[PDB]
Amino acid sequence: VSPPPPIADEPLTVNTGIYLIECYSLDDKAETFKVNAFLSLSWKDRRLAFDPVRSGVRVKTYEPEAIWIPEIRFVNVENARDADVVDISVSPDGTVQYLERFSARVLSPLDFRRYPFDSQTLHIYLIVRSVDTRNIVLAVDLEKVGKNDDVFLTGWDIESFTAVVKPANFALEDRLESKLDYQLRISRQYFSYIPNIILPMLFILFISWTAFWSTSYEANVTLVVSTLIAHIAFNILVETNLPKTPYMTYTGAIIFMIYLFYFVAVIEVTVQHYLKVESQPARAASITRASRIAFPVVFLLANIILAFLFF
Amino acid sequence: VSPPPPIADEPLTVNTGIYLIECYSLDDKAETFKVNAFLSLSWKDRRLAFDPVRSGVRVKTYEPEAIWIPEIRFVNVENARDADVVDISVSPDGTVQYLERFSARVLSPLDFRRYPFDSQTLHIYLIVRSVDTRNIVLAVDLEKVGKNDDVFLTGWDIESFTAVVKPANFALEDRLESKLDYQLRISRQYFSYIPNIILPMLFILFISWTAFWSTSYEANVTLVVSTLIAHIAFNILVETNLPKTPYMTYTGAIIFMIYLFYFVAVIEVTVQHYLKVESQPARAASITRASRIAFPVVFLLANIILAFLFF
Amino acid sequence: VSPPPPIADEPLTVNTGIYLIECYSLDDKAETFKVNAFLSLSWKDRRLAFDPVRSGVRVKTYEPEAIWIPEIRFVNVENARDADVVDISVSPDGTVQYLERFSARVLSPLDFRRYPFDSQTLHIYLIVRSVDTRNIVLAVDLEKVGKNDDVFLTGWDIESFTAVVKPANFALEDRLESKLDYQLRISRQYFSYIPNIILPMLFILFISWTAFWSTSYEANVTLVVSTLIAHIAFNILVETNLPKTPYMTYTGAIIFMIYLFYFVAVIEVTVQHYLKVESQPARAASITRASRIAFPVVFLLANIILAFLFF
Amino acid sequence: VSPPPPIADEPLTVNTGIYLIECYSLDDKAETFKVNAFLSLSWKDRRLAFDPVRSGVRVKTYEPEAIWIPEIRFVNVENARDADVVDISVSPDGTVQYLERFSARVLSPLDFRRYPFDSQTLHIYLIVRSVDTRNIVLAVDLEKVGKNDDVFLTGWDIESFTAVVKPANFALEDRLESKLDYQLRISRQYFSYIPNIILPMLFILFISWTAFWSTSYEANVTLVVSTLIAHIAFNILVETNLPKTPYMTYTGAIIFMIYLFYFVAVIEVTVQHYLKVESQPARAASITRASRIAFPVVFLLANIILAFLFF
Amino acid sequence: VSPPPPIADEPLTVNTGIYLIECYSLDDKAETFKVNAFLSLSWKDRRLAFDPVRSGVRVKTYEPEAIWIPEIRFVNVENARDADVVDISVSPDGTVQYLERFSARVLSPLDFRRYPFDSQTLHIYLIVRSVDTRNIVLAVDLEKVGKNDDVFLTGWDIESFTAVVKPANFALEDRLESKLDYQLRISRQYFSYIPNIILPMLFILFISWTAFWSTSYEANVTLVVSTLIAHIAFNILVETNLPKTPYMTYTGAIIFMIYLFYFVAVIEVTVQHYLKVESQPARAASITRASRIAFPVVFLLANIILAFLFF
Ligand SMILES: FC(F)O[C@@H](F)C(F)(F)F
Ligand SMILES: FC(F)O[C@@H](F)C(F)(F)F
Ligand SMILES: FC(F)O[C@@H](F)C(F)(F)F
Ligand SMILES: FC(F)O[C@@H](F)C(F)(F)F
Ligand SMILES: FC(F)O[C@@H](F)C(F)(F)F
Repeated sequence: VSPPPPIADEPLTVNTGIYLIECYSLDDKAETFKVNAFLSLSWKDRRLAFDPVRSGVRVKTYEPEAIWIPEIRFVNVENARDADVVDISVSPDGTVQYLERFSARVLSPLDFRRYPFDSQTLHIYLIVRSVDTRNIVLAVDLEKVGKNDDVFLTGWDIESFTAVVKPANFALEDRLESKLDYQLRISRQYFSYIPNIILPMLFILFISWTAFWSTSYEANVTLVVSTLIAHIAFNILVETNLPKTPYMTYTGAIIFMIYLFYFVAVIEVTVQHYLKVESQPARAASITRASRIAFPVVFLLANIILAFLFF
Repeated sequence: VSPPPPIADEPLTVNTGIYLIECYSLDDKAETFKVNAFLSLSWKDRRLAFDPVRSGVRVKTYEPEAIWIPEIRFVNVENARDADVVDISVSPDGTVQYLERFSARVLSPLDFRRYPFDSQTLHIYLIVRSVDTRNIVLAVDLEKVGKNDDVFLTGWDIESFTAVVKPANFALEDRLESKLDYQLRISRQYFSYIPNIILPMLFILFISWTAFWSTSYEANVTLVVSTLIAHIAFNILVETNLPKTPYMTYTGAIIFMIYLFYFVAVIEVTVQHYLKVESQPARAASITRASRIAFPVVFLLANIILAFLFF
Repeated sequence: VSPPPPIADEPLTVNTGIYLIECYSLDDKAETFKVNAFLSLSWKDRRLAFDPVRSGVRVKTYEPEAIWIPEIRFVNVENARDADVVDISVSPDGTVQYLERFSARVLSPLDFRRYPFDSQTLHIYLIVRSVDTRNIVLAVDLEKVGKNDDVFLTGWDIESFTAVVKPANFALEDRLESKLDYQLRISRQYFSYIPNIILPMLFILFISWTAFWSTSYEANVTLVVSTLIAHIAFNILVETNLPKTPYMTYTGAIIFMIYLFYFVAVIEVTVQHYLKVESQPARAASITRASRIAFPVVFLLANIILAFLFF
Repeated sequence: VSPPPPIADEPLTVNTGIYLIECYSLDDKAETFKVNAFLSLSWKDRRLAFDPVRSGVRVKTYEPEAIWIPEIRFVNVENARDADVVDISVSPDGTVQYLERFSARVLSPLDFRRYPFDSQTLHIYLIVRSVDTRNIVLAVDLEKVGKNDDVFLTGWDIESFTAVVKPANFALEDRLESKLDYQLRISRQYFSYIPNIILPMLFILFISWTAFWSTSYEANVTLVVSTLIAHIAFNILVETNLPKTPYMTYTGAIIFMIYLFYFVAVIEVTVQHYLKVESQPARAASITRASRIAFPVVFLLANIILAFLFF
Repeated sequence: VSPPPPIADEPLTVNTGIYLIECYSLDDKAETFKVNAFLSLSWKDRRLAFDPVRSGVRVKTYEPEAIWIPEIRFVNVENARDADVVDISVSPDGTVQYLERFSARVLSPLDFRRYPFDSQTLHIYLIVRSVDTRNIVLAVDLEKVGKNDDVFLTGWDIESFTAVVKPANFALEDRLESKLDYQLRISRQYFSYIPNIILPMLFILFISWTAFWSTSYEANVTLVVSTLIAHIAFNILVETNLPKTPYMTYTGAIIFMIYLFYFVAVIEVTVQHYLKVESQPARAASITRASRIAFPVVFLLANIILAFLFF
């Protein structure tokens, strides 16, 4: 067992195909996903040619160890894939048709900029390193790239599973490597973030704003501080489900902006009380009256500015 | 070792049967469960037939490697099942009776719409891909589908373990695939949600409503805000034990609706105080008196509307 | 290698023995425990008998693959046990003495009714399936059932490790199955629950009762609500360390009952203030005075009733 | 391959040695640690003895399967160790020098009594079970017991890695067993507990004591209750990182004692207010004045008593 | 298969090189990281040399088992690396060129002193133990040390992957051990700590300082205590994501220092009220006025002192 030799001096083409069966565990924090799929491989090995007449059988079946099989590996995996050889069929000409079912944890970075309204392009990079006797090249057999209809990935929508037909051939450690890019396009199902995080966060903020219709400092201090604590809780909850990004996320921006609102409202509440004690409730009253409009207006404007910057 | 050949040109029938031994780890968030069961396979291989009289042995036992065994795989699994071959028995007519005990982590989506009063149909999909020499078809031997009496799945009730007799036969990557659907029907034991989540959540809400029998703004602000924080806690606790759904759940709806109640009660408490400071306690008094009835009534009506929509 | 044939037509007795080495990870939520023990198997295989004299050896040693060894499996395990064959000894009469050291994750349900003052009976079910040529039966060699003195199971006391001598024989998928029940009797070390959960929970409740010696509504609302939140925290902490039971637990009952106390105390606090505002502090004063005795009395009575029902 | 036979009727001495390479994951809750070390085994097998002059070679090499190797196992492990045979060298007299590198998860109970100022003695128990032909005995080759300089165990100090030279020889299931005790002495790096848990816990308690310099019941109720909630948080945080002990820990004692302080302070704060409302501020004033001294004094005395009992 | 013998009496040089493919899971608490890379080994084995003319091939391919391959191990790993042999090529002069792709969990301590503004040097220690026939020594083939462009480590910046050319040779259990140090230089992406932890922590502290512009003790007690609770939350959140260090961290210092600020502010708040009740608001007023400047000034100075000490 060693590579099939060239007729002329051409490189060996291994036709590939990935057919998704299962998609699960898209971990945001880890930027990983688990995949269970069929990996199909085809190449001509003339050494394996046979006469169906002389051997009875139209197609021969081989055990992995019996024949030369190309060393196909995934680039962006945690550990080497768990594979089970489903079948190895050889036609009389020596054309090998290899099928395996595999499972792997794929490392694919995510762009959290538009979270939870983001979409992603997951990658599965197939690779072959060239042997000494001959160069091995990868190719996509589009007939063998797909996914089953039941492929669901919890809390995401699957747009497309396609392969970039042209491999990336390059040198690595004094040998040629032929790499293919399989692309899984998905979009996050943002629905649940609305009643679980967005609306509750807004409600608590709006409740803080009731202090603009109160002259009671002690009640205001309670209203603003208490809701700020509930906001910290939401911030912590949100940040625990996301990885630490070197960029500002849409969600991150909003969450942060809201802190400034609580801070300014505390200042207002402090100012209003200070003036009242200092026997000038007229100034205080006009500040409070302005705030009642300013706060919602500035909040609504700021959000428009943000959504614009982010989308 | 290669498939047994057809007498005429009929497909090979593999008689299947799953007998559950253990059911555990139904993870709601992951939408997975662990299973430990017997997998029974039975097909005819004439090449294995023998004389009952001349052999003197009623049945013959083989080692997996000695004979051709169909490649049965599960569709909705995380990784390929962990199997141990228990026994392989061949009768004189060449009927093969294979038995293995396996363990696997099954991927089966759940409908959270009626949580925690929901019922589910877990699936275990058995599959076989046809070979070049012949088409392999799956069949259910109802005599070999079951579960042991002790099979308990913590916090769930096991209604039935049945198999859809008619396999789904279809082409996949230029070969035939025979797929069977094993169904585990279960219903959630909702009992514990009542004293742990439902009642405490109602209690805290009812406690907020005591502010309708108080003229103290500062005490009211404390009553409503404090309980709202306890509600956020329950919401977080509930949402951490559930996956992110693209649909509204019964629980989710209730939890959300309750936020509106806390918000409106804050408005009322603000309104009542505002009118008191503005020297008109008569208007305030009639608003508070109305609220005392409105709040429970609207709450009770809203819940009826919801339960109707959901059940 | 195939089963030893019967002298008459008797079944094959496999003498068993489990000797515990390690006991760890009793997971309450999962209702599992890990075990590391010796498994001893002994049966007669005449085909291996020898003359001690012409051999010049009292005992013969074998490698697993060399001889027929019964397929013993555990019923209530997550995955098939991890075993290492320690030693296989053959006496002149063909008596085989097999020893292996194994590790396994055992599924054994727990009765949470008396938690944290509960005791449990963990099970380890040994099984063997009968073959075509003969019926394989299990037996307990009491000389080979035990545990080492150092076997400790964190936060539990080990009472006894015994085996039910008479195996449960039954047909499962047209073959007789012989099952043995090994029983590990344990009792929970309740000590720590007293200073960590019980007493703190009582302290916070008693602190709520100080509102019966206060006329300040605003301070009372703070006392009762604040402690109720600390109670919710204890409830959450307790419920996270336990599985969801379809029955009421002793702890569960107490925890729940206490909610009613906080609810009623809120009502009292509301009533007392309402009467004070309504210019009738005499009625309020006698209600508060009654509560001061009622609350502790009813609490103490309720607990007596509960402990009775549960123990 | 079978044991080397005795010259006289002496037992087989297997000289052992453990050389630590890595120490990690000391889990307090689990009472486990992970270890990566060299395991060295040496014994005389005369059958292997050769001539140094004629053979030309002064040392002869073997593959595990080629020769008899004693079955050494660890007692206090979760699962059987992961080992890689490094080398097997045989000297002219038949002395075998076996070396393997292994990794294992060790089960070793901890004494939480002095936490976080505790020290521990971790154990690694080596064992050998005697065979039918001969008795196997373990011995410590002190030249082969050690640890590398870089062996660090996060948040612990490594004092010593020594072996108790005299093995524990005893009967187990009608055979002899020889057991060695390897001891890893460590002491907890308590530093971080001071600014993260100790001081914050004291600060919140001292803040509660400011109510002894306040006549405002409503402010006092807030001071004492709020800090008690922060104490419950610290208690929960501390108890989640420790296993459930049947004994009282130093930390446990302090944490609990502090609850009594919050309870008594609540009583004081209630008493002071009650007397004030009852128009006798002189009695109240002298109670508060006494408390100002009593509380710190009793706290300081109680801690001295505790530290004494525990250290 | 045994080591290539020395021409003179020189040690065997094994030329190494690690080429990183994947970098993930830098766990701060565990002080571990996962790595997926190519391991390249090259040594001369003259017993394998050949004439390119007679053989008619300029290279020779071998299966691992066919030839002698040095036992290279990693020092700082949890368990032995998961490796797949990619290729083994022999040149005419008997120069062996080995390549494997491996995955491992590396134990590399981190210096938390400057967190979250820290940089780290991760280590990968390659080792070889010399055999009886000869001494093995490791060397770096700089042409074969690298990383691919896509190598990203979430929340960290990869500065350099270099190897210390000169191995650390030493005696370990009477044999020579040659050790190489591969160094991965990284710097933490501190960005996210600013809007998620730093700023919110400052905001809550600044909000506490509004009590210096209030005469309301009850409102002040609420402001300072409530924010102190939010600070405890941040402290807990921060400490859960870090290991327990025997040294003070920059973050740790700040977090702790801030507690003193809350404590002193409580004292001030208590003093101011005490003076007011004692009918001397003039002294109280000047203390409060001083605090308004003192607090921010001392805070700003203290931070300057700290940043200096730490950077
Ligand atoms: F700010 C919101 F739009 O985004 C967040 F708050 C999140 F994550 F969705 F909860
Ligand atoms: F019924 C709703 F309130 O949902 C809650 F009860 C739940 F989910 F069960 F905890
Ligand atoms: F109810 C009592 F038994 O105590 C419980 F609440 C406990 F111990 F926390 F589980
Ligand atoms: F009480 C002291 F021993 O410290 C404890 F509170 C601790 F370390 F925080 F757990
Ligand atoms: F405050 C600085 F010390 O850094 C802190 F904010 C941190 F690490 F982010 F928690």
